[PDB]
Amino acid sequence: MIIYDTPAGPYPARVRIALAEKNMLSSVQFVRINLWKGEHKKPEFLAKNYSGTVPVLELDDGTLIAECTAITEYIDALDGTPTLTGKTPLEKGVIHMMNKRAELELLDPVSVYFHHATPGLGPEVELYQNKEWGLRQRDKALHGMHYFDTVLRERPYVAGDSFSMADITVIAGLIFAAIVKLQVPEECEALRAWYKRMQQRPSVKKLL
Amino acid sequence: MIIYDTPAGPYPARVRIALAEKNMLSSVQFVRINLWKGEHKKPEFLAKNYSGTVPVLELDDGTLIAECTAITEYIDALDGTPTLTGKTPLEKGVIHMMNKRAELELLDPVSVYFHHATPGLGPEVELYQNKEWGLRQRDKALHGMHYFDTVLRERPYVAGDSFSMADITVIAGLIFAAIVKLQVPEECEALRAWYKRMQQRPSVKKLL
Repeated sequence: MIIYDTPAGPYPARVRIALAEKNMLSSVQFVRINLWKGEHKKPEFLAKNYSGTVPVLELDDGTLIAECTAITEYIDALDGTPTLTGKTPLEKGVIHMMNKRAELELLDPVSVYFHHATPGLGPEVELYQNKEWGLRQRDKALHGMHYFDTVLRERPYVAGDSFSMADITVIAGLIFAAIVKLQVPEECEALRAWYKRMQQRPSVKKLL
Repeated sequence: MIIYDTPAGPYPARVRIALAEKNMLSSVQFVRINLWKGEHKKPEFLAKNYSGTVPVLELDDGTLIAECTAITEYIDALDGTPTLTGKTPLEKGVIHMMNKRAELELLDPVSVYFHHATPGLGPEVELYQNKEWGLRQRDKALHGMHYFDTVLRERPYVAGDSFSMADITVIAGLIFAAIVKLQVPEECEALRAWYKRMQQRPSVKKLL
């Protein structure tokens, strides 16, 4: 298997962490995509991924699977024993809800804030920027932190009693927040305590 | 099972279609959420779904599962024989990629265009609107139509040889496009031919 990404990318982080959680890092050849050069917006890469994002998984027969959720679902199912995406109908439902909610309410908004209300990847890459939209997305992310704090006051991991894809998405959200210096509020003690734990997992600790 | 939605909502459409595809419509009690009154943004509903969107599934024991992808994953897994979300690791990977891409490149942008660059649900509901962002999302949706036309020139359904969750997402995208009169370009003949087929499926034909 081939992964096209950048090592320090918060979105690439979601797949690299899941790969380590599945003991599959060695089954993967990583190919560097040069985000600082806008390689993700050039025709060669767009042929790999219309949406122009990393990471992208390339299977041995040439098959391309893009998007963090799709890649995680693929690799989790490989060994026939899913540990990140859910065994029962309930687990799949709850993990996907929380995973989607982490994307919508924390990760994507931080990303939008990065690309639109800061210099982001620079003026040659960031050809259109909408500051005001970017800034509202920042506030959305902050509210997301408070939401995830209320979850983690009741459950030890984002989707309940076990670690899942959804924890990885929140982890990537906090990694991106740190990049743009969007501070987790002091009062979000459960989110802070959970993150401190997450920071100790081998899959995460390695990546960081 | 209980579904909280509005019958004519394109997002509710994704779950209602999947329910019909699974022969489960009768297992469901639908409760009307009054979008025109901003009921989705009031505290009672927000307690059901922080993100403030329909549909939401309520299980008999009170469990709440929100978000179209999560609900579809739950109901598809119920009878133990998944027909919408994939059996093999490849199928799950490809269906989730195309499903996410339909959200990102077609459905969500149409929705953003609706709520931000038209009157949407009205001034009392649409408290903040960013026209310019809404209009760029319209163009993004149009490009999405051209992307999905290129897919459907090579495969009979969005994720390949069989109908999936990803076709339902594109269907909901085209339903929403029709609501805001965003025209599918004449030249998108494969997208048009596929939709015309989709329009004949019992699950869809019923809904419409």
